[PDB]
Amino acid sequence: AMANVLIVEDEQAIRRFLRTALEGDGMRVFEAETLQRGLLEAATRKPDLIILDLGLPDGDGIEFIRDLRQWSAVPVIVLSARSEESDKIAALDAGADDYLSKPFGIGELQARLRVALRRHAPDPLVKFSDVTVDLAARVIHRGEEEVHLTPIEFRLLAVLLNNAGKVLTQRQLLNQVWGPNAVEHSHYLRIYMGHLRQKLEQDPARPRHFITETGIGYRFML
Amino acid sequence: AMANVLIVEDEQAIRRFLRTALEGDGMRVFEAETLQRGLLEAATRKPDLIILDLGLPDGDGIEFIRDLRQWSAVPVIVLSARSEESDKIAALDAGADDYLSKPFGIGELQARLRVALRRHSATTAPDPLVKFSDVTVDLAARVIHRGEEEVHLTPIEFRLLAVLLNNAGKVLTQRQLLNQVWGPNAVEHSHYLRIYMGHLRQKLEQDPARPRHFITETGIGYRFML
DNA sequence: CATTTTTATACTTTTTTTACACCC
DNA sequence: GGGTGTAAAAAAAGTATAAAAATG
Repeated sequence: AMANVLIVEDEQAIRRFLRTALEGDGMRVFEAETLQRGLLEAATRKPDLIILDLGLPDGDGIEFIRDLRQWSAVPVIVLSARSEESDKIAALDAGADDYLSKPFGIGELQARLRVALRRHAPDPLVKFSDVTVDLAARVIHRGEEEVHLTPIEFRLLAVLLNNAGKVLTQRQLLNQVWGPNAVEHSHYLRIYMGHLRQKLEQDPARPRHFITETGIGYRFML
Repeated sequence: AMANVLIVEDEQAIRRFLRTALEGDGMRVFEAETLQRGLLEAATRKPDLIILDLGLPDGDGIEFIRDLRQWSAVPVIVLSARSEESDKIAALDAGADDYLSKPFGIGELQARLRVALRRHSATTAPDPLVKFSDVTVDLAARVIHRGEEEVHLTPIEFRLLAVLLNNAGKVLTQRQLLNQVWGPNAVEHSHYLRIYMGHLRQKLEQDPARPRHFITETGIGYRFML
């Protein structure tokens, strides 16, 4: 039916204008003013498309794109005040699908929106032990009943699974789960790795899928 | 592992530019000088991506896109010297996946190519392995195998093995490698190297007493083979 | 209230130290 | 005998888990 579009934008005027324009084209519109709320709404609302303004202060748009790409393949169209090539390349390599420099023609945006939308196999499941993981749907089934992970736990699991077979350093896991401002706190990582092992391993005391690489970091297997 | 990009372009300057851009980050280039030739090769050569210049004189590029879209869903990125948005909208509605207007940089072009290609051509190619005897080493994944089984190395052992692997055949002095494994403060502690090379030897060699890959250069340092 | 962060303590791995055999 | 290879300790660094305090 109607396409669900999530708009992460801090400027009120642009939010209203875009809401008018996109609702006029027959799309259900959701907005977020911050990146964290935008990620939250991305998880809960499951939009078919995300418009993201890089001019958001509270965090980093690239960080948003990466965090989102840890589990979601939803098309992301970025709008920006800058038109510097380095920013385009960075955003696109982070996982963005398109880039527009402000100001732009609304018709062009509608066009690229249609292009992004019309590009749409079931979700890849990761199976190990008796656990079934669906990253795209953010659901995990141990055995046959759903097991609940907290936001940090799920992000950690997503990072580990996306790098299946490869060991990740504590710096990497911390940077990708908590962020750049908390890379000295390896104990966070120990604790939450503990949570994951507790919830998912058949024997939390002796892991067979969430392996400790002593002195380095951690690694998911199978 | 190569991406087959077909460029539809007649002007030699832009074609040169596109060739340097495409060969820039490891791709293969098919060329077509007319729209008809473009369709023909689009079918016969099965490109992973088509870069199409709308500046082509032989006909309408948008109708090229419409004709192509009747039997192919290959990504097409459209180039243009104009920037009138109606042309953009027409091209995108026609079936194009992206639209670049002058002036386009080589970097942004390459980036957008990567974007258009990572939808289908993304299959996660296995990490490159370093092999000798029945030992397998994945530097990226930080995992070592010996036979079917997995061999665990401690961090220092791994740093050492990595440095040795990077310098296969070359003779390393104890000083310059102590400066690379431990650091610039244990440069005289040449006893650590002995016991730890002993660890690499008994962990990896078939006969740890008679090393085939971890050879010692008495007086100067060590040297790794294979 | 669920969740994250701080706090405290038992535990395991790795590094360094220190020891005794080697060998042309 | 200077330079080199196994083995075992003592020392240092790193890890697991619980549980209370803080966050919003």
